[PDB]
Amino acid sequence: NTIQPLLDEFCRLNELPPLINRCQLLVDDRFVLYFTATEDDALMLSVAFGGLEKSGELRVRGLELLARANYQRVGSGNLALSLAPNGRQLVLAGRQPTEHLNSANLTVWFHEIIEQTELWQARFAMLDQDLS
Amino acid sequence: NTIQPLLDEFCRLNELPPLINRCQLLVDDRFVLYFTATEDDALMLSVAFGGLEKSGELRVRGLELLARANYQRVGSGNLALSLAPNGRQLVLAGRQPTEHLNSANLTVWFHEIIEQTELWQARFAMLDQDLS
Repeated sequence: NTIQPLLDEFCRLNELPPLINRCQLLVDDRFVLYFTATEDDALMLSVAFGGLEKSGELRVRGLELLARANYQRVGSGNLALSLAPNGRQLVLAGRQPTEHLNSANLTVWFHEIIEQTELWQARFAMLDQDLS
Repeated sequence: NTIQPLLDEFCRLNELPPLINRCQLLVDDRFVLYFTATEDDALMLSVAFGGLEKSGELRVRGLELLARANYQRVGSGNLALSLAPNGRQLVLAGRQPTEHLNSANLTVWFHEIIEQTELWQARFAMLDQDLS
C-alpha cells in the first residue's frame, strides 16, 4: 500500500539499517542505492556507479556505450542508464508502482540492480584500462 | 499469443486495426508504433522517431542529449530513449508486464509514448536548426 511498511519488511528480511523525500542505503561497502517515493504511487531505485570523462575520445566512447545500452532490456522497472545533470555521473535507475510491490520481489529487484551496476561499472571502467 | 485478446480489445476500443512476435501500428500518419511480446511475459512498445548524425560534432551533441534524457522521468517512468544497434536510429521504448495490463491503462500508455515521441523528435531536431 504505502512504501514505509514495505521498506520495513524489506529491511527486516535482508538485514538492512532503517530507511526514512528519499532515503539511501550503503550496499556491500561499494554503492549508495537511493530509494525515492515518486508522486504517482511508484518507488524509484537509482544508483551512481561511475563517471564519464570530461572530454575527448574517452567521453565519446562512453557516450556511444550509454546510448546503445538502453536499446536492449537492462532490468525490471524499465531500468535505464543515464547521465546526471552535471554531465559526469553515470546512473542506473528505474521505478515500479508500489501497488504491485511486496517484500519478495522488491528483494529480487534490489539484487538485480546491484548485479547490473557491477556489470556496467566494469564495462565502463574497461574503456580506459590500457597502459602504455 | 496470450495477450492477443487484450490487444484486439485495445484496438477496437480506440478505433484501430487489429494487430498480428510483434505488431506494427501506423499512428497519426507519422509514427510506426511497434508492439512486442517479450520473453519476460511483458509487452514492449517501441518507436523510432529520428536518427543521429553519422559523425561529427552534431552526433556528439545528439549523444549528450541522449545520455541525459533518461535521467528524468520520461512519461510515467516506463519509457527510455536509446540508439538502435545500427548506431543511427533514435528509439523510444518501454516495457510493462502483461499481468496488470488492461485495455484502460494500455490506452494511457499508448497516448503517452506517442506524446513523448513528439516531444523528443522536436528536441533532437532543434540541435540543427541554425542557418548561416
